[PDB]
Amino acid sequence: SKKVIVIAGTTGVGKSQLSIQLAQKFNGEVINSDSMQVYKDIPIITNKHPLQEREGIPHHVMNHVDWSEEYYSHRFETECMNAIEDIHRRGKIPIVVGGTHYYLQTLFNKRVDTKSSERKLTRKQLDILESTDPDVIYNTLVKCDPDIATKYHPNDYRRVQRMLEIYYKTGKKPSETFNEQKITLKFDTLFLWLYSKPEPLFQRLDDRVDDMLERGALQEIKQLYEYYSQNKFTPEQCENGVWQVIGFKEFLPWLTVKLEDCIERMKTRTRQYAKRQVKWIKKMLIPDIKGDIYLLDATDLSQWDTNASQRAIAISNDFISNRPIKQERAPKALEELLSKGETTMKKLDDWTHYTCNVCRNADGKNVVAIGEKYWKIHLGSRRHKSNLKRNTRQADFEKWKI
Amino acid sequence: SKKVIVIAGTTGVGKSQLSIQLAQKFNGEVINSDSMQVYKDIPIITNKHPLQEREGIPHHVMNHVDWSEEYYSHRFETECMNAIEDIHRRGKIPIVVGGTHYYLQTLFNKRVDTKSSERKLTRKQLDILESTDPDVIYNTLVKCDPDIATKYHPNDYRRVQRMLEIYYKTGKKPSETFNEQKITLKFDTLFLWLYSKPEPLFQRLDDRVDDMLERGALQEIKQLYEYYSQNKFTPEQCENGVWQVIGFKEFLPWLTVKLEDCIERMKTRTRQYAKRQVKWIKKMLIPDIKGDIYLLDATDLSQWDTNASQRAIAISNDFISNRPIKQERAPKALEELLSKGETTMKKLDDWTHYTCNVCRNADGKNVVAIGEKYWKIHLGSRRHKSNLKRNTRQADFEKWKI
RNA sequence: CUCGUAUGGCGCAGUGGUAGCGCAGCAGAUUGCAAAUCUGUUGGUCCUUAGUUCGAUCCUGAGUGCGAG
RNA sequence: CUCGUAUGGCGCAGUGGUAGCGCAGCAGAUUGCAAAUCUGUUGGUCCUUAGUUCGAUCCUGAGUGCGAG
Ligand SMILES: [Mg+2]
Ligand SMILES: [Mg+2]
Ligand SMILES: [Mg+2]
Ligand SMILES: [Mg+2]
Ligand SMILES: [Mg+2]
Ligand SMILES: [Mg+2]
Ligand SMILES: [Mg+2]
Ligand SMILES: [Mg+2]
Ligand SMILES: [Mg+2]
Ligand SMILES: [Mg+2]
Ligand SMILES: [Mg+2]
Ligand SMILES: [Mg+2]
Ligand SMILES: [Mg+2]
Ligand SMILES: [Mg+2]
Ligand SMILES: [Mg+2]
Ligand SMILES: [Mg+2]
Ligand SMILES: [Zn+2]
Ligand SMILES: [Zn+2]
Repeated sequence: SKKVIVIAGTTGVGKSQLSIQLAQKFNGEVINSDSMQVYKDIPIITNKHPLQEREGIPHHVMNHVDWSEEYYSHRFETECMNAIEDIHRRGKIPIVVGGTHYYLQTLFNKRVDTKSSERKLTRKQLDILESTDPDVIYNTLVKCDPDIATKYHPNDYRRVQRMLEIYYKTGKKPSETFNEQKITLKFDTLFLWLYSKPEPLFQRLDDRVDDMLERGALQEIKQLYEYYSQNKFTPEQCENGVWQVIGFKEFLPWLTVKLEDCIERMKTRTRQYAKRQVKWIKKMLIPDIKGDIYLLDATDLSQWDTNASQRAIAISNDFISNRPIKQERAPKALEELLSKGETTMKKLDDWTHYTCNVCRNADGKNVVAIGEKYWKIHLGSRRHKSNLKRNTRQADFEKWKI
Repeated sequence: SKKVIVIAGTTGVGKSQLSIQLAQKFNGEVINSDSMQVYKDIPIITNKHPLQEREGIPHHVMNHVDWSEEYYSHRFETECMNAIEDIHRRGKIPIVVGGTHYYLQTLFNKRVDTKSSERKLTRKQLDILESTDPDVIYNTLVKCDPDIATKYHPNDYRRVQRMLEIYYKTGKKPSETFNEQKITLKFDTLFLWLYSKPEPLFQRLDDRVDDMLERGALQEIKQLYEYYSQNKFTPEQCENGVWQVIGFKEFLPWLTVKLEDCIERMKTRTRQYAKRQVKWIKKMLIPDIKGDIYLLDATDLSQWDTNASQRAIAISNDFISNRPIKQERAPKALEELLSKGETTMKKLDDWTHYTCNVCRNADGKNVVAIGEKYWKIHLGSRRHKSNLKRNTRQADFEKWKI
């Protein structure tokens, strides 16, 4: 049927260069899936692929959202799906490339629809949703559909809220809506993952940042600060829209000698981002597509043309020709990455909650662990031990007095 | 979503015993997928699972077709699909077990519908279909949609015919009908493959046959011969319906001291059957479901409870609980079976035809090879060589005669 | 004791110029027959020996093996 | 050759009764914010050392160490 090629991986692994080669080599167009590249201008820090390097290959859902807007999942779903459709009926093959792998879920119906399902929210319902109180919204969720509630932590405000929002707008338990989902890949998709050993990557990513603040990144940081300022924006705003970008909020303190510190902080966010991406690919993406993915070793850039270019053009050539793939799926070196051990094995599968009546966080609430495995980690952490000692010694004083 | 469990493998590997355990252990019913077990009575040779061993677990699409009928793919598709539906709405989980893995295709839309698409066949069209002439029907196919025709051998009458039949009844090129197919797994399916090393299996299968002609198989062979006779049936009939069974046509010569020979012939068909099943599972089934299958080592029956029962009950437990599977998917020992090398690598992917103008079969037609790889095998076979020598030596009598 | 036959794993063809086929084995295919069907292909130097002959798997002798009298 | 002064990977505190805070690091979560967000956690027993005291990282005397006339 209608094919679709997706390229996953961290940054600094040639995700773009490959997206193009395939585009020219197989008559396709690119669809961006980076939650930050969808914003206007600000290319250097948002790391966009320079036009004079796109060989005139079309690109969709990229650089068109105004800084005043807030991009999100569903928005991408309607936009991405449109590009796919269009590109198909035009006899071309879509090549979705991005860093926000979370969005890829759209390619296999992994989301709930609360748009078409309209419903006036009750004064009572809203008062609970938009409530300022902490666990008031959580206790409500536990009340109606405790199945889904036992899958989140009481502090996961963003999500606990979302869940309830669904229970209301759809009048159907979210937990049930899931046990009924298909989660089957739409269209015939081919997943290509460009990977590189952590160490070599980190080195590259570090330098990539160094000379990145030379090619004129600072000017973009200033520009963002311009819009940031003259708009009475507080640092709290760095949780929505283009303000989440890695390359701005890191220099906010410098923008009120110490600039060299905001850089290190940026380099760090970058590494963390890369690490989380791989974690997602191994524990979220792969498990979902049942491990139907092909790795491409991009550790030693020196090579690439062989380990990435050829290898991918090969797999893709067979894919497009609506045929089975004979490729190994993962080069001897990266074999373990596709192992159950490095993937579905790590997923949490025990959601029973536990509460330590002796441990409590700064927010006042008591420590609650999820999953027996982790409940024990806590019961053995220095945190718990220490608290357990002050408690005993305290309860002991009287034992002596008496 | 609605789950479905399938059990594949050769015979004599406990396919049934497992189908039951899972049925009791997970609230399910069995669906038979054996092209021969769907016939009435004749249990011993068709190897049906004795009732007093089904723990009262329901079974569908099994033992209900009258010897006068001819079961087939689509028939199974409508019947199997019905049992699935019914079993589902009743809160149960279907467990399809069978030896005819070819039928499993139904679980992932791998077929063409020429029923609902009615159309009066033209006198001209039919005259060509029901034609007695050899390659008359083939040349026609090559004319209308040569793409699909280059995928079959001119002697594959059964299939070349079917292909044309589709071109007519659907007025749409079959080749195109395929490039548009989805071939996506319907429902959420779990494939369990019960495998056993060839040697030990064969030993078991041989004895299984020995004492099989003791438990009263002969009486069934006689019964079949009864219906066979008093019906003016020729041995040619052993290409349709229950007459294809392995355990009858092998004794036809004995039914016109030499009986002991029909047995060996039977044991042989049995082995071949087992070997072809695995070839199918490795080159046909697996490649189609993208290798999403779990192996269960049943070589040493002595164990089984551990390698088969537990292992499967474990995977199944996680599967049913709508969760990701942490199981290894393949025991260290059988690992290579799921390798690309033992699967999609073996598939034919070069369909260009070749004709040896010097080699010809008894039917008079010339030898035609499919696939460069095989075209060369022919050009190097003793057959070709020998024919090439008589040709030269013969043409050498021309220089001398001139 | 009479007369026969002795060919790749088995069952069989064959010609005076160094041999073919069926089955099994191995392999490819499989979108209404599938426990079925189609397709390709690896194995022999024609029991041993001495002669006849330009030359023998095939002709003659002998030995050995199996075969019916 | 007189002074400061060094405490988990780094940056810094600190009570006589066997230690912290920030960074990082590790880990789990993710179904409209995801380059975000939530959550759980490994790390040194306090420069080396002799004594002072019931006791010591914190009191004292050396030796080590970087810096300081
Ligand atoms: Mg590159
Ligand atoms: Mg703007
Ligand atoms: Mg929200
Ligand atoms: Mg991390
Ligand atoms: Mg058993
Ligand atoms: Mg079959
Ligand atoms: Mg075979
Ligand atoms: Mg031959
Ligand atoms: Mg013989
Ligand atoms: Mg002969
Ligand atoms: Mg043949
Ligand atoms: Mg002579
Ligand atoms: Mg001689
Ligand atoms: Mg932290
Ligand atoms: Mg992310
Ligand atoms: Mg001391
Ligand atoms: Zn605690
Ligand atoms: Zn030839």
